[PDB]
Order: sequence, then C-alpha cells, then structure tokens
Amino acid sequence: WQARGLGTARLQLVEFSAFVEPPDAVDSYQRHLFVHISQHPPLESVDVRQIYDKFPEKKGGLRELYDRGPPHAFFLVKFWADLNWSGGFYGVSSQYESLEHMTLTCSSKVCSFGKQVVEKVETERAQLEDGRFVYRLLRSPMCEYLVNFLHKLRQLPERYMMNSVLENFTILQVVTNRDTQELLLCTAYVFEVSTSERGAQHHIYRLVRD
Ligand SMILES: *CCC(=O)N1C[C@@H]2CCC[C@@H](Nc3ccc(C(F)(F)F)cc3)[C@@H]2C1
Repeated sequence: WQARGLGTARLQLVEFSAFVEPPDAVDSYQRHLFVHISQHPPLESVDVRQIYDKFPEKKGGLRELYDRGPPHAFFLVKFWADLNWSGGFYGVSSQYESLEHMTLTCSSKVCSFGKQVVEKVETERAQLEDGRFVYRLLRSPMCEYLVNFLHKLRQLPERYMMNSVLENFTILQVVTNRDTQELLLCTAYVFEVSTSERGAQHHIYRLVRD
C-alpha cells in the first residue's frame, strides 16, 4: 500500500518544472529546466528525522506537519539542478490531479540553513477534465529571491562550491485542502547541482518514521 510516485490516492503530482525561457525565445522557442518531475515497485524510504535539522521547527515545519499527519503524504525529492544557460522569464509550473473537487492551497517555503526565508502561498480550484479534477498552477513567476540565487549560484568558480551552498538550501512544499485544512501532500526538496553534460534529474523518497 506504499506510494510509488509523488502522490497519495487523494492527490497526485502530474508534472512540476522550474524553467527559464531566454528573451529570444519569442523568435524561436527554447526552455531550460533547472528541475523537472514528470509523471505523465515501491519508492525507497528516508527517515524524516535525518532531515529535521534542515527545516524550520515551530509551526508549519516538518516536526509539526508529520505529527499532524497523514504520514503517507510526506515525500523527499532530491534534485540535481541544471545550471548552465540574463533577462528572460523565470517560471514554475505545477499540475496536480485528484478524484475529488477540492480547493488546493499550495505553500512553498524556502529555507536557508533550515530557517524560513521566503514563502509563497497560492490557491487553485479544481477544473473537471475527463472524470478527474485537474489543478494547474502553470507558468507561475519564480519569486525574485530564487532568480537572484540562481544567477549568483551559477557564478561560483567551483562546482563543488555550489554543492556546499546548496547543502544548506532547502524548499518545503505543503499542499492543503483550503476548506478543511487537511494536509494532502508535503514534499521536502534537497538540492545538488548536476554536471553540465548531464540533464536535470531527481530521486523521490517516501519520508517514514519510527
Ligand atoms: C519564492 C519561490 C516560489 O514561489 N517557489 C515556488 C517553486 C516551488 C518549488 C520549486 C522552486 N523552484 C526552484 C527549483 C530549483 C531551483 C534551483 F536553484 F535550481 F535548485 C530554484 C527554484 C519554487 C519556489
């Protein structure tokens, strides 16, 4: 009964991307993906206690949320970001899918050294498509801390210096039913840089606890 991708039975992540389009994409289109999960054998498990220290610890960080439950909704995603590509569009697209009509509240907490730095909260409503309800947070503008972070991260004269910086940089991402405050999906993101000739890639774990 364990999860096999990023989703419960109540809410599945269809696709998520963070991308940049260069200014000349209006002439011939071109999209560079920093990170990408597409979802059109169990997932491995990571103890949630090992990554507690990387996330905030008062209200709406990991200890309270996991003790809130439900335990099966909690995932860790490890990203190898692609960091080779000035004034283009920096974007996040998310799609979710579900069997209910809900209203989704998506929080994205960005944490540096395990304390929250910026947070964006978005509301999306179900639109019914083909017997299933679809939630489309498409082409959301990436918030300006992270765009500035990416340019300065790219500058770094070593690739292992980027991984040192990204070690203390995490994103926590909580999706709730707006009406009823049920947690549907909590995903913790930890970050490495990819090499240039490799693309972006990801590994998805379930978060489990004793
Ligand atoms: C304030 C930022 C914001 O609104 N969001 C939402 C989106 C949610 C989670 C993914 C994240 N996008 C990024 C992924 C990866 C990188 C990096 F630096 F390449 F590893 C940057 C942004 C944003 C945060």
